[PDB]
Amino acid sequence: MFDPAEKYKMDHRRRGIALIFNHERFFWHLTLPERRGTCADRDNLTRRFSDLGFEVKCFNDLKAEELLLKIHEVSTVSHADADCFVCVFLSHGEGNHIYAYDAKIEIQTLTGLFKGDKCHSLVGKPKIFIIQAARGNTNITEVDAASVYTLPAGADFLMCYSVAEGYYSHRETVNGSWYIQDLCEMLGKYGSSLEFTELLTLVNRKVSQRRVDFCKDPSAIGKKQVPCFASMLTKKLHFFPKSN
Amino acid sequence: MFDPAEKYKMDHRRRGIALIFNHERFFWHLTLPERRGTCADRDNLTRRFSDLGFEVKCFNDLKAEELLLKIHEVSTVSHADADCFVCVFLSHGEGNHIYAYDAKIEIQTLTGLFKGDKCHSLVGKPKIFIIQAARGNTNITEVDAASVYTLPAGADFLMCYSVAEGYYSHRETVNGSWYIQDLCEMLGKYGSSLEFTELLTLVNRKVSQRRVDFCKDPSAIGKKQVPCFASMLTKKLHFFPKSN
Ligand SMILES: Oc1cc(F)ccc1CNc1ncccc1-c1ccncn1
Repeated sequence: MFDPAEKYKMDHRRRGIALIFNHERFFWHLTLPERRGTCADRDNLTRRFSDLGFEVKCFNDLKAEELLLKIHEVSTVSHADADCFVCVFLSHGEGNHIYAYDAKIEIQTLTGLFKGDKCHSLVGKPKIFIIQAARGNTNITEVDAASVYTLPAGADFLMCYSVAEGYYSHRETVNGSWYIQDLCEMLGKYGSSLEFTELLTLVNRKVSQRRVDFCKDPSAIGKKQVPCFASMLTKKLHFFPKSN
Repeated sequence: MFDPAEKYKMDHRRRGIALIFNHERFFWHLTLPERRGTCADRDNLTRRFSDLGFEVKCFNDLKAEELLLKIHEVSTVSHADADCFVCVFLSHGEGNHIYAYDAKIEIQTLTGLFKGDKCHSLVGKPKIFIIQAARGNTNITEVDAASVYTLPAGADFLMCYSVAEGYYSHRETVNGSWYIQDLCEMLGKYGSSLEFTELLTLVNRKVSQRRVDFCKDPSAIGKKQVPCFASMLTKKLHFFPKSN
């Protein structure tokens, strides 16, 4: 009965929710820099995910408690009538942690709320996390060292990462993160036609190909960016237009 | 002219080398169990990779020095005339380490030898690592806890993992590892037709779907296996049959 071309069923009434936690500033006593440009990331993502049928819900500079409450809320609501779930972190991170405004949170505990154990309505449905996080140091290009582990999650999770270990994350202070720029461009051109990992692969090409030989800053030279993704998907994932 | 359907060029004279480091026993003073069944993994892989045009080269129970010498050898030979490179570890691991016979080796240092910097002949060519490693506990099913970090590598690397964090790796003592059985079956049916990550996705479905409710051992119940992969590929990867 088994089928090599099998797709996730993307014919539910609604596409689903895209959460976007967007962190620009941080509590003084953490000594983390402003992520100038993250608002371009937030806006570009919000548009592209809207266009694919997502109920996008942004949240600027939440503290740990607020963030946990919001994501727990979304986990316990029924996704019975939904194709999939997307969650995006634009912040600083270290190891297995993302930074809220006031403290770091274990990525494991955020992804764990959708494990299908904990959230029955999303069993057998794609759960995509996109993470644009790294180490805190007119349109300048600021450069952070990779810091967030390229963790997997569980069955039917796709974890997507701005940068792999050893490489470097770039953010233009007006245009935003290189990862998110190229992601959003490819979503723009291909989101509705291409399989999502085929697209994520295009993003890897586009970001790896960005030249870093002749740079305005002398010490940003030879700092290449290579993003990855960790698939535990079990079927092809397409965001074909849902019919009106 | 940027192209969403673009493929790695797989028209070089030879397909390339598949290394297989296969560890069954270990130095007494490490206190690691025999991996009974790993020979089925080694043989099944050897066949399937042969059939796709690979010069397969197996190495049973090498010590650290021997293993490093062998893999460094293969890194410094010219791959100019080759499509790609495959390297497979069947052993125990912990964190960012694989076990040789006598001691553990940093996966980073093994994958590092093929980073475009260090190995010019493989720049722009797929470098696939397949890792069937976990924590040391007629045809019995032995069950190990996930232990090896699902690390990325660099540009044009595909890292493939038996099991993700939190889940469990299964090995039948005659048929071999669940990961490798389902990988080899899918290679058998689809290797030559399907795109390789499409296939790795089928392997994720097949392994996640293995029932663990009614088990011979009482304490092996509810121990699910979900394998992942970390793509930093930049093009589609096909193993179409080569002529002559
Ligand atoms: O993925 C697994 C699998 C396990 F069995 C156990 C733990 C992890 C955590 N993942 C990581 N993934 C990718 C890069 C690094 C880590 C990392 C690195 C340093 N410390 C902790 N983690």
